Amino acid sequence: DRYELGEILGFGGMSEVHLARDLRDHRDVAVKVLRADLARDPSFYLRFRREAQNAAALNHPAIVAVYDTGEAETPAGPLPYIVMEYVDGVTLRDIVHTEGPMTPKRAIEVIADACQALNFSHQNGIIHRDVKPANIMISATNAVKVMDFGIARAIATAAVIGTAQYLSPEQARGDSVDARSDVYSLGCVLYEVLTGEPPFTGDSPVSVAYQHVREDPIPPSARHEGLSADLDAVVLKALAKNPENRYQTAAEMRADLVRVHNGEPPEAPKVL
Ligand SMILES: Nc1ncnc2c1ncn2[C@@H]1O[C@H](COP(=O)(O)OP(=O)(O)OP(O)(O)=S)[C@@H](O)[C@H]1O
Repeated sequence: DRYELGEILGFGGMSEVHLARDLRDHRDVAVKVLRADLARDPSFYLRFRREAQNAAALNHPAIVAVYDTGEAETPAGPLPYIVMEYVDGVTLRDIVHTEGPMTPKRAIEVIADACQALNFSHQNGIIHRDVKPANIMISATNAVKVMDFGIARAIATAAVIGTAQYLSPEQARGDSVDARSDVYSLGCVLYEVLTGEPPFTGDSPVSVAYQHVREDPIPPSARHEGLSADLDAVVLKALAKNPENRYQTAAEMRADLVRVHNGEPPEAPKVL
C-alpha cells in the first residue's frame, strides 16, 4: 500500500529494478528484486538474499542511498527486496556503449566524484569490491552516483564474475583485498571511459584474470587520440599490479586527477 509501482528501469546479471512512488513521503524510489527469470535459481537466490541483507546504507551525495531492505510477504512467498534512491539517468556502461569515450576533462570530473564516494565508503569501513562501469550512474542533471556496493564473501557463479574486466589482481588470486582494490578497478573504469575499451579483454574470464596479474596495460594515449602523458601516469599508477605501487587511497587518486584537471604535473611516476 505504501508503494505504487511504475515502470521497470533496468536489469543486470541478477536483478531487475523498478520505479515506484513512495506515497508516505511522496518521493520516487527504485525497487530492486531478483530477475523474474532467475528467481528460482538457488545460486542467484542465495546471492541476492545475502546482498540485500548486507546492503551498504551510506549517506553521501555521490552514493545511491539504500532506504530499506527485507523480505516482502507476497502470495507467491517472501520476496527479497531493496528500496533505494531513484537515479534518473544512465550507467557509465550505457554511455560507453551508446556515446563512446568521454572527453578527458569530463572523464576526470566523473572519476574524481567517484573517488569521493569511495573515500567516504572507505572512511566508514566499507570496501566496494565491484567497481565497474555498470555500477556508476550519471543523472539527467549530471550528478555521479556510485551504487551496488559489494560484500565480503567466503574464501574458496551467480554472475559474481562476469568478464573479469574490472577485477583487481588480488581478487583474481584470492589474496587479501583492501581499499587499493577499489583504486585498481576505478582505474579500469577510467581507462575505459577515456579509450572506449577496458585495459584487458579476452575470450574468457581466465584469460582476462591472467592479463590483470601478468601483463602490462597499453598506455591509454596509445589507444585513443586526444590524451596526454600526465593522464597516462595517473591511469597506469592506479593500474599497478602490486598494490604497493598504486595510489594507497582514493583521496590520493582524486588529488592527482584534480592536478591533471588543473594542468599541474601529477605526483604519479612519469611515463615516457
Ligand atoms: N537506483 C537506481 N535508480 C535507477 N536505476 C537503477 C538503480 N539501480 C539500478 N538501476 C538500474 O538497474 C540496472 C541493474 O541494477 P544492478 O543493481 O546493477 O543489478 P544487478 O543485476 O544486481 O547487478 P550486476 O552487477 O549486473 S550482477 C542498472 O544498470 C540500472 O539500469
